[PDB]
Amino acid sequence: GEVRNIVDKTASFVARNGPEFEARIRQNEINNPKFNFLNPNDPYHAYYRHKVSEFKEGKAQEPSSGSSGSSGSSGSSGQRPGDPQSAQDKARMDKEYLSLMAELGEAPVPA
Repeated sequence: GEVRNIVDKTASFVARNGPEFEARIRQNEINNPKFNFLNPNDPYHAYYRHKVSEFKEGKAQEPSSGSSGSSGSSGSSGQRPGDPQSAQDKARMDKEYLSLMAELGEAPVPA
């Protein structure tokens, strides 16, 4: 029984590698009793979501200055289709996923 520690390390890894890293684990482990905190129904989800934000933003101070980013826009009718995940960020999240499971002490799997 170690879900609090799994949530801590998973939140650190998701905060580093983005919301697609959450989707990678959530699709692979959707019903797993250790990983169910990625579903919104769990008591652990509130701690998990807070830990991702903590890992993202930290607690370091910074002063506010200048005009707000709500002013203006990038341009009228600037819509475009989404790009595929063909970048090196895919090979990164694939290896970082192995590294998470290895640090949690979870079982390896062959290619």
